[PDB]
Amino acid sequence: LHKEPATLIKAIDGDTTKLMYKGQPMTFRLLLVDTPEFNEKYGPEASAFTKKMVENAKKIEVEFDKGQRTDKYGRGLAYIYADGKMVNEALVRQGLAKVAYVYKGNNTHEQLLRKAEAQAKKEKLNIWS
Ligand SMILES: Cc1cn([C@H]2C[C@H](OP(=O)(O)O)[C@@H](COP(=O)(O)O)O2)c(=O)[nH]c1=O
Ligand SMILES: [Ca+2]
Repeated sequence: LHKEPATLIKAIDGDTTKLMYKGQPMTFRLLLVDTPEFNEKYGPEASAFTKKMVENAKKIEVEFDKGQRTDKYGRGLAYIYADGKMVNEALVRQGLAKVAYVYKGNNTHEQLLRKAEAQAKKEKLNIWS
């Protein structure tokens, strides 16, 4: 897997963001995670977490997996990095997301994220409190 550049266009919520990728606007859905919707508990905290992480990064990168790159709604499916740090993993580690939507072929970082979730659960963080 490799990292490609992109720039923030607009925050959306805990697990979606609007980025410019190869010069085109595109909504990205974070692979392998599920944040609560804004209207649910920890939803606002998830949204703020991602918003802040992505907007403070001076460099955003997009990392596609091996499988599908677009979902059925036209969203890009990727791991997103903020100055070298993976947002997908950071959400889980803080208990602001659950590992989820694990499909074969787009699951490279699965174990890495389950490791993060196991530690978040261990600490009773946010969703696991
Ligand atoms: C994360 C992810 C979601 N999806 C689809 C499955 C879900 O379908 P349904 O809409 O039929 O429930 C939806 C969940 O995303 P959200 O959590 O953004 O709603 O997005 C994929 O197809 N692949 C993925 O990798
Ligand atoms: Ca969600």
